[PDB]
Amino acid sequence: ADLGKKLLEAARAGQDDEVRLLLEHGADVNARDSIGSTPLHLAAAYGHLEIVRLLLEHGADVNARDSTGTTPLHYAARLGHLEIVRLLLEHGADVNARDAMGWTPLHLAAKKGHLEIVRLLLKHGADVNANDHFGKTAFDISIDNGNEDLAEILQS
Ligand SMILES: [Mg+2]
Ligand SMILES: [Mg+2]
Ligand SMILES: [Mg+2]
Ligand SMILES: [Mg+2]
Repeated sequence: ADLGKKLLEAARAGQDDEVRLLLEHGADVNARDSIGSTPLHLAAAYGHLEIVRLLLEHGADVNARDSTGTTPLHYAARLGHLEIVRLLLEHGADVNARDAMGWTPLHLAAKKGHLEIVRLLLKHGADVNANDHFGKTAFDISIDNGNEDLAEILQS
């Protein structure tokens, strides 16, 4: 296989030394799979913090979008990986990126009940008044979902 297909595979699987190698030997850091996912997307999704650091150090596009408009920060926020959320934000991730449904990382964290993530996104400039395409804010999702603590952080 092409260096980029391997990198995607390695990233998803958490193979740190294999990702480290591929990058040192010129694999496309932003290689795309069938749905537009990059290595970064996959590492952020599957919780591979070390691979996220490696990728970012080798110039990964921190704000890459897949076919659904989903960024690595959306995945890290949705799936609860607070230390990856922190790292991505420190590397210039777009805190208010909207996916195809209009959801920001904040909306995704609110949907999934991730409080410490909500608190960290709000700390780095998340737009608490952002409406998704359904016309709802992160708060409204909290109410519908039924999350008292999160409903509460969102309205301080
Ligand atoms: Mg991002
Ligand atoms: Mg983003
Ligand atoms: Mg946000
Ligand atoms: Mg927001």
